[PDB]
Amino acid sequence: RKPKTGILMLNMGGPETLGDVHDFLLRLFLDRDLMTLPIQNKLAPFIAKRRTPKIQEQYRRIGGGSPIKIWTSKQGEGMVKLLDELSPNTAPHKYYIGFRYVHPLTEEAIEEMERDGLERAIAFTQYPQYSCSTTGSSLNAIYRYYNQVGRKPTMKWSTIDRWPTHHLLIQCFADHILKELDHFPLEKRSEVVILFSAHSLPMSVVNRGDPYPQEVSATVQKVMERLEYCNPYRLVWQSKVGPMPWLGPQTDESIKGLCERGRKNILLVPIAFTSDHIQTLYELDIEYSQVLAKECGVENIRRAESLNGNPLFSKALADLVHSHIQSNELCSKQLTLSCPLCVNPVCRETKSFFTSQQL
Amino acid sequence: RKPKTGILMLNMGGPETLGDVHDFLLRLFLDRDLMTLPIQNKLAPFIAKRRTPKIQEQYRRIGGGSPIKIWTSKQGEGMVKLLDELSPNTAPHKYYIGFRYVHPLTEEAIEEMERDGLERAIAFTQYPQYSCSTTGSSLNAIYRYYNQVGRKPTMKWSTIDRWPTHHLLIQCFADHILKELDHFPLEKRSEVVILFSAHSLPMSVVNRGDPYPQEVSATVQKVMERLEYCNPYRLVWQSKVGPMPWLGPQTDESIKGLCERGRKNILLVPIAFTSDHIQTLYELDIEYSQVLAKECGVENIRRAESLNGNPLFSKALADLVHSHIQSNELCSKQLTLSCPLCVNPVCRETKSFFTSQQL
Ligand code: HEM
Ligand code: HEM
Ligand SMILES: C[C@H](CCC(=O)O)[C@H]1CC[C@H]2[C@@H]3[C@H](O)C[C@@H]4C[C@H](O)CC[C@]4(C)[C@H]3C[C@H](O)[C@]12C
Ligand SMILES: C[C@H](CCC(=O)O)[C@H]1CC[C@H]2[C@@H]3[C@H](O)C[C@@H]4C[C@H](O)CC[C@]4(C)[C@H]3C[C@H](O)[C@]12C
Ligand SMILES: C[C@H](CCC(=O)O)[C@H]1CC[C@H]2[C@@H]3[C@H](O)C[C@@H]4C[C@H](O)CC[C@]4(C)[C@H]3C[C@H](O)[C@]12C
Ligand SMILES: C[C@H](CCC(=O)O)[C@H]1CC[C@H]2[C@@H]3[C@H](O)C[C@@H]4C[C@H](O)CC[C@]4(C)[C@H]3C[C@H](O)[C@]12C
Ligand SMILES: C[C@H](CCC(=O)O)[C@H]1CC[C@H]2[C@@H]3[C@H](O)C[C@@H]4C[C@H](O)CC[C@]4(C)[C@H]3C[C@H](O)[C@]12C
Ligand code: FES
Ligand code: FES
Ligand SMILES: [Cl-]
Repeated sequence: RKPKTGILMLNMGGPETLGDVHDFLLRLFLDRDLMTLPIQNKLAPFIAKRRTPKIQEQYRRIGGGSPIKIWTSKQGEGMVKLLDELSPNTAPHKYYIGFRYVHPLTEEAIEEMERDGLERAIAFTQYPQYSCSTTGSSLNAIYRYYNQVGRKPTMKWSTIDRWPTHHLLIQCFADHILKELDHFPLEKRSEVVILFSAHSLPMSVVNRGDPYPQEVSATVQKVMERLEYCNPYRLVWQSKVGPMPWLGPQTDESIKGLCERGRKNILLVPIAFTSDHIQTLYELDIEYSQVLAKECGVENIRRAESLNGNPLFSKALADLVHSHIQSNELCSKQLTLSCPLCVNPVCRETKSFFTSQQL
Repeated sequence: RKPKTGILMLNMGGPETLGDVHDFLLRLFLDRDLMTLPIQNKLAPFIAKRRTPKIQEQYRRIGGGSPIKIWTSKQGEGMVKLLDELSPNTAPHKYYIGFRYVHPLTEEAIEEMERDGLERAIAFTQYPQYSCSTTGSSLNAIYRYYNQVGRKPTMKWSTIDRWPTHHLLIQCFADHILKELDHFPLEKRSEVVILFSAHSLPMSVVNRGDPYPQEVSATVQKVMERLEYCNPYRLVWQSKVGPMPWLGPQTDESIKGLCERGRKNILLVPIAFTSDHIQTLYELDIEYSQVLAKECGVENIRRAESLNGNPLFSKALADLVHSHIQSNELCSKQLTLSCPLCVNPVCRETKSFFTSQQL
């Protein structure tokens, strides 16, 4: 018995039922690593209470919550079995789930990993493409936790901090696309537009030099290479409400514009968040989707299945943890470089934490 | 002997001497592909006159003009010699240059192509990454030339409309970066930040769905992957014009940003225009580069050589022309899809011109 290697699976998490929405949002609007608001401690609870009902309504439209915990566990369980065979010298592997905004929280998972007396811990982001708002907040949590608790790790840390072009991730995307194309009529299959859709960033975050848009773009091109460019594609970005500029084209405006220009068959691909999540206006709202079919004659909008829903995804995850171990790296080279216009002093602390680890 | 296969090398061109600046600009501000303004016929010749001295001054700072013609013709001469040997069956290949804004203008080269009575013509964009402002405007000039002159083509047209990840383009970038890294002190080499720098696009063009940022990003990933991620990198965007929002991070602000955060060694890479072109503020203005070395202590900012240049670039060009011929495609799949929010009626006209060619 006793676990020697721990794999901390990091992700923002998601409310498992609609009652969880308030506290998910509370911890989100309190995240300094995500966004800076004046008097943040006092605004958060309020914004969180004002938006709980719209976000419960959105989660109701998709089954009443997020499956991310159950899917992450099961991928975790499957990654372990494969690792136990793959890397016998790192021996009993154990996965922990570290969500940023919901239980099991990142800090909770860190405590438990210490109590378990692990030999090595691996901060394994579940976001293939790095943004400071996602992977960087989760890594910043791991450092803000030793700095809060006043103590030093009792295990050796490393991080798998991005994997935007990992060959089995790319093969899972291409498989899910092929499968979904098979649901359009055969005579039409040729004309289906592949719209890769990733969550957008505000332009001020893009302009400070966030690495995310470039890495999402790289995953897109690998996928299309693997598909031998069989259909035409675009990368668009699911933006939102507020009147701050975000990186576009926006998913909803692109769908409408595509339909206005004669493209009636559209395949949406969630290229940057591997679990089920809130869907778009044309997927959800029937008067919109009605206006659209009547004005432009939309024939089919389909969304490809989430990866974190697969099997061979486990094989992707284990294969990464295993190359990471073979390679003896502490973090990717990219993590050694802070954004050109970074204004968050913890970023640099989190970087030295990882690059300075024993081993 | 007597030419059967014409290769029209398309590019914006550049003023060969400061004398040429005015007319370069005039034709640029009159390009309705590219940009629309009110009273365009009347506004352009003005804007052209107003900006001419600024732009003469910029070209003075880089040797007194653009060497694109000589470099393009020399690359063309070398693509032709290898094409003749690679594909005997497409016979006497001949290269034409078709610049958008300076002689030999694209319509001029189409006329001469028509008189040479070629069998097949290949619109071969010299921009590896597609934007509707660059490659699209050039393809659009070809269609608007036949619609101008109210006649149908006398040869079979096809297009190489983008090549952002061509394996030899990628190998030239990588070789050029390695050679420039060799110019930094051995002790510092691993600290050098690679800043890929591509010309920016205005946000309203990004938000209508231009393919360019995603393709430039794909080229960047392929290069760093060939270099095995030896240094850290970012993709930033240069040479923004006017006060509208353009896609950032800005190259200038990123260089300043990086130095105020301790990165003293910076290798800039022209990732998206293969010829010498106007350089950035920190490379040109000394009172700025002075403030910067005094306040942040910059050690070395260097810029990799243009693909220009190299002879394995001619090999890249020949190989692409030769794969195109072997493949029998008329255009890429991506070209059959207009931007989601395209508002240019000619775009669709240009697509079906290419997709509809005999053979
Ligand atoms: C600084 C950049 C970002 C900001 C400011 C931001 C903002 C927000 C906010 C405010 C919410 C809570 C829901 C709401 O009030 O509407 C949210 C939820 C969410 N964000 Fe972001 N976000 C950012 C980046 C990202 C990125 C890069 C990703 C994906 C890789 C992402 C994925 C999500 C997901 C999955 C949710 C849960 C709700 C849903 O399923 O759509 N976000 N975000
Ligand atoms: C719609 C998007 C674009 C607009 C509106 C635009 C605007 C301009 C303008 C106005 C000029 C003349 C110089 C001046 O007056 O300052 C110029 C020059 C130039 N543009 Fe663009 N540009 C765009 C996109 C691009 C792209 C995608 C490239 C890609 C490689 C590019 C490459 C150049 C080059 C090489 C010059 C010559 C001056 C120099 O060397 O920088 N441009 N552009
Ligand atoms: C005003 C400022 C804009 C950027 C900034 O100030 O940092 C923003 C950032 C978050 C904003 C608050 C949040 O945007 C939520 C509120 C939305 C209201 O309709 C506008 C005010 C509102 C209470 C905002 C007040 C003010 O506009 C804040 C605090
Ligand atoms: C969308 C979100 C909350 C919902 C809303 O009020 O629209 C609002 C409130 C807080 C806002 C963010 C915060 O004010 C902090 C950031 C400030 C930057 O100048 C723009 C992006 C930035 C990240 C904001 C963008 C956007 O308007 C946010 C994220
Ligand atoms: C470390 C080793 C060095 C020799 C090589 O490049 O093959 C190579 C082989 C596989 C390479 C890795 C893979 O290409 C995938 C990863 C890509 C990430 O963005 C950086 C680290 C990343 C993990 C790579 C780093 C490193 O250069 C690796 C591990
Ligand atoms: C905003 C407006 C056009 C509307 C649009 O296309 O978005 C812009 C586009 C280019 C502008 C013109 C050009 O920038 C050249 C001139 C610059 C001067 O500072 C003002 C007048 C001037 C003659 C501009 C007037 C006006 O601002 C124009 C015509
Ligand atoms: C850079 C130049 C400024 C010239 C001057 O002020 O002397 C201006 C003149 C015409 C402008 C363009 C045109 O107005 C058309 C476009 C309108 C969009 O809202 C911004 C980008 C857009 C493509 C403009 C970018 C830029 O401001 C241009 C190119
Ligand atoms: S905001 Fe990107 S490194 Fe800090
Ligand atoms: S502007 Fe992109 S296709 Fe017309
Ligand atoms: Cl043809």
